[PDB]
This record gives sequence, structure tokens and C-alpha cells, in this order.
Amino acid sequence: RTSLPSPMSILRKCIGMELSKITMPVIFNEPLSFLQRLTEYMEHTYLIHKASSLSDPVERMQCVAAFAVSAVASQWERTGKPFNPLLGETYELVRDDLGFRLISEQVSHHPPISAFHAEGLNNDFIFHGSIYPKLKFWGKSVEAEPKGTITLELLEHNEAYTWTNPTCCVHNIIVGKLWIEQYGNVEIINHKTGDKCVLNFKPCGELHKVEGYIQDKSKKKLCALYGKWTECLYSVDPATFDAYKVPDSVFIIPGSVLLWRIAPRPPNSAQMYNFTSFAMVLNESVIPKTDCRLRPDIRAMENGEIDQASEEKKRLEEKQRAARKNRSKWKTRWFHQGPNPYNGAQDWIYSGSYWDRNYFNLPDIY
Amino acid sequence: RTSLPSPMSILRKCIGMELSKITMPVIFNEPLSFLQRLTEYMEHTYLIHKASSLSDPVERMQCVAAFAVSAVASQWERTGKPFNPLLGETYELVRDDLGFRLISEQVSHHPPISAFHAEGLNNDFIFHGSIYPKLKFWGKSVEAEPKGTITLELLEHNEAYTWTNPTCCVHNIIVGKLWIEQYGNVEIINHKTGDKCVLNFKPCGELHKVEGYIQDKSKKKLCALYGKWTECLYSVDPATFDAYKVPDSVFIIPGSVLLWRIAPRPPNSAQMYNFTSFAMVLNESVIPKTDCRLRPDIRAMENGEIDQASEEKKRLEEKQRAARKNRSKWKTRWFHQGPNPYNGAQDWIYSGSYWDRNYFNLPDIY
Amino acid sequence: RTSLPSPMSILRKCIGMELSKITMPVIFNEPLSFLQRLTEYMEHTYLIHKASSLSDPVERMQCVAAFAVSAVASQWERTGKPFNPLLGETYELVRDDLGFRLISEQVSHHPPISAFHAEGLNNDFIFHGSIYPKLKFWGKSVEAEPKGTITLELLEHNEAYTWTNPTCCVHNIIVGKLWIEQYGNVEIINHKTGDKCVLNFKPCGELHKVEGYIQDKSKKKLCALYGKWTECLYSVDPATFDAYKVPDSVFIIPGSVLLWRIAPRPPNSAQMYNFTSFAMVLNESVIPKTDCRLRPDIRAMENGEIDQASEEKKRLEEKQRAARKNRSKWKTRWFHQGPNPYNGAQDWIYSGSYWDRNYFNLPDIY
Ligand SMILES: CC(C)CCC[C@@H](C)[C@H]1CC[C@H]2[C@@H]3CC=C4C[C@@H](O)CC[C@]4(C)[C@H]3CC[C@]12C
Ligand SMILES: CC(C)CCC[C@@H](C)[C@H]1CC[C@H]2[C@@H]3CC=C4C[C@@H](O)CC[C@]4(C)[C@H]3CC[C@]12C
Ligand SMILES: CC(C)CCC[C@@H](C)[C@H]1CC[C@H]2[C@@H]3CC=C4C[C@@H](O)CC[C@]4(C)[C@H]3CC[C@]12C
Repeated sequence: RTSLPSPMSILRKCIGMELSKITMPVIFNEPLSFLQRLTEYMEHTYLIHKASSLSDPVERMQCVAAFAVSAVASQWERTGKPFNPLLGETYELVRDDLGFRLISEQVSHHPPISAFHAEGLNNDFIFHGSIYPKLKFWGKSVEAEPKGTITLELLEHNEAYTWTNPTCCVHNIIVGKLWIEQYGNVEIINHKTGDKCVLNFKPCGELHKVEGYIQDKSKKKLCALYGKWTECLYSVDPATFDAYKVPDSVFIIPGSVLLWRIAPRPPNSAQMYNFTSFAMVLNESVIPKTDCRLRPDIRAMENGEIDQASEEKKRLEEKQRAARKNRSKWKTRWFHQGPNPYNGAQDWIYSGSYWDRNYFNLPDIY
Repeated sequence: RTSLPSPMSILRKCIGMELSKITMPVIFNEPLSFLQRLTEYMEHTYLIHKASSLSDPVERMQCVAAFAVSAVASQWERTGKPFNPLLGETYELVRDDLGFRLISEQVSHHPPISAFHAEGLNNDFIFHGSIYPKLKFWGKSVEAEPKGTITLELLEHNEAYTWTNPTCCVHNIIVGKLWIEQYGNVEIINHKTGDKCVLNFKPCGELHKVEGYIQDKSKKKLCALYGKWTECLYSVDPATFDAYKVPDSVFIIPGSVLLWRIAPRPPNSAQMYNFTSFAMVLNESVIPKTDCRLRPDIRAMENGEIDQASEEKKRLEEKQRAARKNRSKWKTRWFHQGPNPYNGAQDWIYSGSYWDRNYFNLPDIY
Repeated sequence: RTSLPSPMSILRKCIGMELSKITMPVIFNEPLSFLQRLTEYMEHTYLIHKASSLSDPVERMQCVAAFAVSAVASQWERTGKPFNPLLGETYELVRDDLGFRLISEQVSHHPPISAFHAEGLNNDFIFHGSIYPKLKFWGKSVEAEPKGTITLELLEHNEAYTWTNPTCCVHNIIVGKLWIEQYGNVEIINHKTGDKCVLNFKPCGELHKVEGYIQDKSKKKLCALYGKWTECLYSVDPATFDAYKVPDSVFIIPGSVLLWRIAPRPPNSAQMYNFTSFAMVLNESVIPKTDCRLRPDIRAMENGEIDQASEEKKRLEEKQRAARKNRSKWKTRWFHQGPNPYNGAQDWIYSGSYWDRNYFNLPDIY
């Protein structure tokens, strides 16, 4: 043979031994994929159906403002990490009673970017977005900044809303009391009417308070929002609002309107990873070979067999660690790196044709 | 689904990573279970048959005193640890010529308690007890205190004897000459006649000397016992006894009686873990699935294949480490935590019905 | 049973845990056995066919001098270690056009001694020898001294040549620029005519220069050799030679004769471990079960599957580590520890009968 049928210091060989050394334990993990944890945004989809039927934009704004708060609400007492989705992992949930269907494909493992797309069962809204959790270690706590723009298209009103979820932080992680706190600044934009809803998730510095307002294009406060993201959210007149001025309730301003309050967790919550009645349904047979319900890493943990799922986590990570190396010589099956049509940021637009059962060449993640 | 089909800090997660980190090498081990090492008490069963036929209680006491010494005698030059019996492990030995049959089930792995029961082939005695070795590290040596009461029921005389084996110590273990020494205080009680036999296993401080006496209920020395537990044991008159007063023989007092002396080890001893002619028989097909002869950990080591048995030790320990966790959501098959009927201490009474071949639901240890 | 069917401190048990702790990574390795790396001596076999046809001994000496230089010439830019041959590993190469056939059996793993034997296709020469690489770590470099005597028997002239390859050194290995250098002193002896060819592989201290001379029995310089082992080798008159007097050409003395120059490496060299056009042929079905082409450790690395070959390296080393222990209760199949018939050193004489396809009881290395 003329040549070969294949091609090609100690410290340099050591920088490769350290870069390859990555693993993951399975105890801080909870029996849910991150695609399933993000699916909890649709827990209060009724606020979207309520928003698409109101003829007043500021009343639509209150519902979208309440929906954004209700989406990040179920993150209380749930100090369990979701399974980091393997490259190509997908998930779908069709709630017949709530009236929505959602797709979510793990579109990137480096960085761990997750893209999703949801649509109304009666063609009333379209909900999609992408989230990349940037984990920051600092002091005795750990932050997690959900990088990405959320998009809610109100179909029958020919409008769309965009905002950014606030930063989630896990306090006292070294040797203390784990309690989750969410803070940051959320701004919702009505791209048709020009209405902006500013929301200020206050920090422990008063613990889970959320204060904000809703204004128009001329920048005039129309409603004053207040409450706690672990309890409720109110909408009171702005004039009467300004006239009022593991750490451990809300003060109802006269003339307030209860936009939304938390649904009580089922009795099975305290001893089952503090799940909500909606979260315990995330996990028949026509599902694709990539749906995380088929992931034996998450599945084996759900049956109580701990050590069985821990090895299959190392197994599935090792296959993803090996198949990624063989591709140096990836195809996003349901999303394409397209710009967000309302704000311009590089989003992940839903390609389509997923609800057609005819598909082939889906990667073999597990 | 309403709920789930299964239920549920870093430093706290580290105390679990350290508590779970337990393993065991297989080189200090010797190809014998601890149930087999303890079976060597019956090596000199003839002293029991000799005891049940004598009409003099103090002559019966001398034999039981000699039997207790002969039981811990074979522990010389045998610096090899026996295989720690897995939970539920059993062993049985029926010597047709010696005239006894013995059962021993590993009744507890935490703490490592071993319970046994032996009976005479001609219905002349009943021998049972429980032993828990408490290992103490100190200085450049290692002790092992056999916690538990030995019980010898002389059937035809309607009497029973009870005593406690002395502490075994392994000197010079770090980087020195391993030599076994046994010291402590043993007291044998004749619960029918009130005779007490005190035995003082002297320590290296003279090396393996054993001095003692036999007295009645009125506390009067009847016989004076002396000798070495690695050699012999004599019974001389108490009056003429008091008139006489790897480290490296006995002085026969005038008027002495040789109660017992050691049997010479076979020539195959020096190059086969210093076993005795009785110990090399401990390891046909109607044996239960728990008999340690069926343990592949001990078995593979007996054939010379070292590395084969070392992995199966890790395998059998890992199965015991996994099956114990699945029971948090044990059944002693042949012993029940009953009090010793002669002294009152919490012993392990032999339940019975073992010699009936009909049995089911025996745990799958290997 | 009378006895057993098998025979037999912490710090002493630790000296065994450290002596057994040996492994090997597979990245510095290159997809070639050391038996194949040494086979590159025959890359310029034409110099041997040219030597056996010349009627002048000093012209034969120049060719053997040029052949010895050309043998260690292909070690440039090849900073990849060959696979350490397992005990009993063999290799054979029959180049029909070059006119030679060579056998090489890994005759010893401790120390790693490799023995080979080559013969001319037209019965013109016999080439054999043994090499043991003594690895020395020093400073920021690593040496490798090829211990062993090379033997070239010129058949039709009834003479034989013997010499020793120079020391190979790998500079700047810690965290620097890996570049190979060969230095030492090589002396070729014509045992029939008494001619001696001294070769001085100069060191970096001028980088790869090689200066030497050829003298007779009366110790008189007949030819003066100069050049670089990575370029060429010349033979000029000794009188006109003395009249001339990652670090980074030759000066052609008037009246010089080009004995040999390097063959240009194929274009596939730079991105395929810097192999030569001859080296890329070392790796149909009548080959014995020991030929390193059948070694899956070297084979799997040749197909590009890296991690597949890395485990099979640990596998094949573990089998060699286990089969060597079972022999304490080895047979060299093609060489016998016989003294070299020309200089007297303990060589490895080729037994014979290898080219007969009838053979049995070859060890199962993989
Ligand atoms: C302590 C370690 C080992 C495990 C716990 C880390 C967990 C609590 C971290 C890792 C990633 C984080 C999540 C990243 C993304 C979101 C989406 C956001 O809209 C709500 C918060 C939420 C859900 C974060 C909650 C906290 C989180 C789940
Ligand atoms: C050095 C380590 C790793 C291995 C050696 C430990 C061995 C020698 C220890 C561990 C448990 C100990 C045994 C525990 C129980 C008994 C029963 C008693 O009636 C005689 C002594 C005897 C038999 C002990 C002898 C010494 C012993 C076997
Ligand atoms: C850096 C480490 C991990 C791997 C690299 C070590 C390599 C370069 C070393 C190990 C053994 C050495 C070889 C030992 C034997 C010979 C035969 C001699 O006639 C030419 C040099 C040669 C071919 C040496 C070249 C350098 C060598 C191949």
C-alpha cells in the first residue's frame, strides 16, 4: 500500500488529559430532563387563553405579565438539578385539557442550549424560545442565568410578546440550608401596541417580592404590579401604589386585582422532590427515539433503582462523549439558528413538520 | 398520572460519599470463611465425649477446661484473615468419626456477628454460641476481641457450661514480624454443680502461658491448671502448684496430669497458610445455596486463581452492598435473637428444622 | 481430604501493590510495533545487494557503512513511540522487489529484548541481531540506547560485519519542542579482511553530523566518511578530508563520492506520524496467530478508532500481566540464547524452520 487508510509534549499531553476529564454524579439530579423542567412554563397556559380573548391590550399585558411570573413560579423548594439533556435529546407534551402542544429539542450541548416551541390546540397562540443556563459560582451560593429570549405570539390579536426570565440562585450550598431565590429584571414588550411591562424581581438583600409596572409607548404607568413569585401577582392603580412604603406574606393594596396565585402542590410533593401536580405528568409508543421519556438515565431513576440510573448516566454521557469525537471527520433536526423576528436576537426558530409521523435519520442518543 | 410511582448540601453529600466508600483486598485473606475458622472449635470434640462419660464433675470440668483451651489453640502461625461472611452465609460440617454435626449462619453483617450450633452424633452434647470480633487498632499491633458467650450443654449429665474466648492480638503488623498472641480472662461456669474454672491467658508482657484453677460453689481451689495454649494444659494439685515461682516450654510440676496437648500439624502446613489437619477439610451436592463451600469468592481462591477470586470478592461484596439497600423499603433463617438460657445474655438460639431437606426462600447471596 | 489441592506485613503488602502498579497510555504511541519499527533497517537493502557484488572489500565496507547509517536514518520527525511488543509477539515482512525476507520475534518482555533475522531472497546475505532499548531519563530529554549487536553476513564473500547502533535521544519532552537526535560511536568490523569502519555520530553539543573513517588491519585510514544521518553519507580521500575544519547542510569536499542519500518521504508523511514510504507498508491470511498485524491493539489504532485501541492495549497488557503470573508454577519459539559466532556476545541465533507452514503450540497473545 502506498500510504495509510487513516490520518493522525508531556505538559501538552497533560492539558488534554485535564480537558477530557469530565463526569457527573447522580444525586443532586432529579428524575426530570431540563427539557421537562422548562416544560413547566405551560403549567398556567390558561392565562394565555385568557389573554387572547381580551379586547384590551393592557389587560392582555397583565395576563402575559402574570404568565411570565407563573412560569418561573414552580422553582420553589425544588433544589434538584434536572438531567442535562444529551445532544439531540427531545421532549414533547400534549395536554388535551390545557390546550397546548409543545416541542423541545436539545439543540446544543456546548454550550448547553435548549430550544422549544409550543402552539395552542385551538390555534390561539404560539409560544417558543431558547434558554442557555450560565452557571456562576460565587461565595456560598450558585447562580444560574437563563440566557435567551422568550416569545409569545398572540395569534388572533396579531401581536407578540418577548421577555427574559430572571436569574435563579441557589443559596447556602456548601454546608448550609439550600433555598432557591430568583431575582433580576424582566421587561415584556408588546410589539404591536408598544406597551412595556417592567418587572423587578427583588433579591433577599423581604425575600421573593416582585414589583413592577405596565406602561404604553408614551411611557406612562398604566398599572402597578406587585406580589411574590412564590405566591401571587396583583395589579393595582399606580397612584395608590406609590403611597405605600433559609430566610423566611403580601400586603393587599386597596383597589387591587388578583391576576394570578399559585396552585397548591399535591400532598405527594414534600417526599417526591417537591414536584407540582403538573410536573409529575411530564414522564404512548409512537414517540420518537429521542424523547427523554425513552432516556434510560432519567427512566431508571424514576423507578427507584438509584445505582442502575447512575451507571446509565455515565454510559449515556460516555456515548455522547464518544459519538461527538467521531464527527470531527451536527444536524439540528427541528430548529434552525434563525434570528428572532421581533427583537432580532439569534433565536432558534421552529423548522416544522414535526407533527408528521414520517421521519428518518434521527440520531441514536440512547 | 396524579403522582409518581416512586418516592425520594455538598458537605452533606460528601459525608455520604465517604460513608459509602468501603472495599476489601484479598491477600491478607485466607481461603476460609469465618464460619469455617470458628468450626475449628470442634477439632478436639473427643474431649467433650470424654467429658460426658465421666462421673466426677471436676473431671468433667477439667475436660471442658481443656476443650476451651484446645478450641483457640489452632490460631498459631495462622496470620491469614478469614473471609468476612456475607449476610446470610451459612456453613455445615458433619464429621462422622469425630461424632458431631454443626450449623453456622452469618446472622448479622453490621455488626459482623456469627452464630453457630453443634450437636453430638450420639446425642451426648449440644454446643452453640455466637461471636462478634471487635477489631481494635493500637500501636503496632491489632487486637480482636471475640464478643459472645460459648455454651456447651452436657446432655446425659443435665448440665451446661458457659465461658468467653480470650482476646486475640496480631503483633507487629505495620512493618514487622507477624505473630499471633491470645490473652484475656476466661471463666467457665458449671450451672448445675456451681463449679467455676478460671483461666488466665497471660500476655507477652513468658509468651503463651495459661494459668488457672478450678473451684466449687464454696470457692475452694480443687485443681490448678497450667500450660500454654500453643502446647498443652495440665491439672496439678493446687498445694504443690503455688510452691513454684517474634519473641520465642512448659515445666511439668511433680504430680501433674496431662489433660490435653496439641496435635502435630501435617507437613503440608508450612506452605499452605499454616492449616491444621482438621482445617484442610472444611471446604456433596445436596448442600443449600448458602453454604460457603458454594461461595465463589472463597472457592476461586482455593484453586490458586488469585485474581479470579479477588474480583468475585468485590462482586459478592457489591451484591451484598446493593441488595442491602433495596431492603430499606432481614430474615434470620436458622437463629433467633433469644436470650441465653443459662447466663441471660442476648445469645442466638438455634431455631431448628435445618436437618430437614425441605426448605425454601433462602436468600441468594451468590 | 488430607490436604489442599493448591499451595500458598502492611508495608510489605504495599511494596507488592507498588510493584504491580504498571500501565501505559496510548497517545505517544504510533500505530506500529517495535518489531515493525526495527524492520525499517531493510528499507535500503539495495546497499547490501550492492555490497555482495563488489570485489573490493573497502568498497563493500563503504556500502555496509552506508547501510548502517541508512538503517537509523528514518528516525527523523518520528517522535511517536512504537507499541511495546507483548511477550511472544512476532512479525514478518517479505518484500519481493527489495529481495529480502525478515523474521522478528519478541523474545523477552523483561527486559524488552527484540530479536530478528533476515535473509536475501536470492541467497546473497543474512542479516540478524537483537536490540534492547535502555531508556534513560535525564534533564529535559530522554535517551534510548539500543543494546545489542547487529550482524550482516555477506554470503558470497564468506565474510560478516558486526556493529552497534548509536544512542537515540528525544530532546525537549517536558514542555518543549520534540526533536529526535542520534549520537554515539559505531564500529563496524570486517571479520574476514580485518577492516574496521569507525563512525562518530556527533551530538548537538552542528546537529546531525556523522564523521568517520575506514581502516584495515594495519590501522591505516583508507577512506574518510562524512555527512549527516538525516541527509547523506560521503566517502572522500582521507588526506583531503583532514584539510577542512528545535535547533536547525553538508559541505561536499572536492573529490567526494556519494555513497547514499535519503529517499524523500511521501506527501502523506507530515499528517501521518511522519512515516516513510517503506514504513507505511509494514501493516494475507496464512500469517501465524502471533504476527503483530493480528494484534488488535495496533490494528484498531490504524483504523482511526482511538479509544477502541486504547482499551485493547490495556486488555492485551492485562492478559500478558495475567498469563505471566500463571507460568510461575517461557518458550522462545524462533530464537535461542546463543552466543554471536563472530564477536562472542550473547546474541539470539535464529533457530530455523519458520518458513515451514507446519507449526503448533504457538502462544495465544491475543
Ligand atoms: C447543587 C447542584 C449540584 C444541583 C442544583 C442546581 C440547580 C438547582 C440549578 C441548575 C440550573 C438551574 C436552572 C436553570 C434554568 C432555570 C429556568 C428559569 O426560568 C427558572 C430557574 C431554573 C429552573 C434554574 C433553577 C436552578 C437550577 C435548576
Ligand atoms: C492483618 C489483617 C489484614 C488480616 C489478619 C487479621 C486476623 C489475623 C484477625 C482478624 C479477626 C481475628 C479472629 C477473630 C476471632 C477469633 C476467634 C477466637 O476464638 C480465636 C482468635 C480469632 C480466630 C481471631 C484471630 C485473629 C483474626 C483472624
Ligand atoms: C515520549 C515517549 C512517551 C514516547 C516516545 C519515545 C520514543 C521516541 C523512543 C522510545 C524507544 C526509542 C527507540 C529505541 C530503538 C531505536 C532503534 C535505533 O536504531 C534507532 C532509534 C530507535 C528507533 C529509538 C527512537 C526513539 C524511541 C522510539
